[PDB]
Amino acid sequence: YDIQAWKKQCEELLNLIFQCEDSEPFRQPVDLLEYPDYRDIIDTPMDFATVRETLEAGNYESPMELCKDVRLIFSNSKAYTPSKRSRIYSMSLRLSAFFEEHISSVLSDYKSALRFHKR
Ligand SMILES: COc1ccc(NC(=O)N2CCN(C(=O)c3ccco3)CC2)cc1
Repeated sequence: YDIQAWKKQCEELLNLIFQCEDSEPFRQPVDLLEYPDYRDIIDTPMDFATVRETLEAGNYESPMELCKDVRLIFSNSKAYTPSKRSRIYSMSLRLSAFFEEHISSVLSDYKSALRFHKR
């Protein structure tokens, strides 16, 4: 029932994501010279280094907020892809499955801790 435990759990999961080869394109911002139409399609850029910095700054209140930003990484890749068969999109999809498999217990434990706190 540790209301703060999500934060280190999210740090460790980001560490796992950074070790995954599938995270390569999503570790830093899209260079808008190699992909100059990017901001015509994507309103809100997001990458894993921005997620990790936000977490480390103390600017997430909850793991739900971190989860929203990580899902934005994936939705941006789906919106920008020219094909459902693209190399970066297909990595986006496997990384998403990995992230959702690992974040489910972090969210569940947080929300249970906050329910216990307010019991
Ligand atoms: C400095 O080194 C960097 C920094 C960032 C990157 N990332 C990068 O260019 N991206 C291309 C667009 N994108 C897609 O989701 C996507 C779907 C289909 C095609 O692209 C996100 C990833 C690469 C090298």
